[PDB]
Amino acid sequence: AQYEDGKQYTTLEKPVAGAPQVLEFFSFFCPHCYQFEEVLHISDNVKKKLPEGVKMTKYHVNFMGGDLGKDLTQAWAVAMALGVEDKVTVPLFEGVQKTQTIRSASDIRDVFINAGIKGEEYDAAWNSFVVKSLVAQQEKAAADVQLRGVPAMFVNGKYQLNPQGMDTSNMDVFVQQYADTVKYLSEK
Repeated sequence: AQYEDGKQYTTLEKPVAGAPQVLEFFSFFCPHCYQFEEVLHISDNVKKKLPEGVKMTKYHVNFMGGDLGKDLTQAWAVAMALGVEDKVTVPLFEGVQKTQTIRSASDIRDVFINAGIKGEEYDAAWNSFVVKSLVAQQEKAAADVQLRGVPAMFVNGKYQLNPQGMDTSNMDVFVQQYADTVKYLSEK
């Protein structure tokens, strides 16, 4: 065919019931994720081609960067709870991978303060039970698909994007191919 299992995507041996429609996993420690965010704007181009009435979900993962990786999953929970994903994503990526100025929970917090979230508001979120289960949700979704790698995208809890099987000579063509595959899978 044109789209083939094992080529632009793989199928889960054990599908996940009730999973979010488009589920993306990343780490601020993940080099391809940096690219996906900063250079390729993958999430955004997928969105642009998705049928509407479709929800997009993105979660952080623990298995990179040890202790700080976990801090980062909790901070992403804070970002989701406060609705400030779009203000912290770039400085978190660059603070971890570019300038390497994020070395502790306190430095992560600095990024939020500098993004304009108030200390009181961050620390209250950071410590809230609404942030605890949000962390729990992130871990559970990753657990459900036995996730050992990022970046990763899952469609309807059954299909997994396979970027290794797509053109990389041209970055724009890679993105469109990636986004069209998500759309195809979503209509499946």
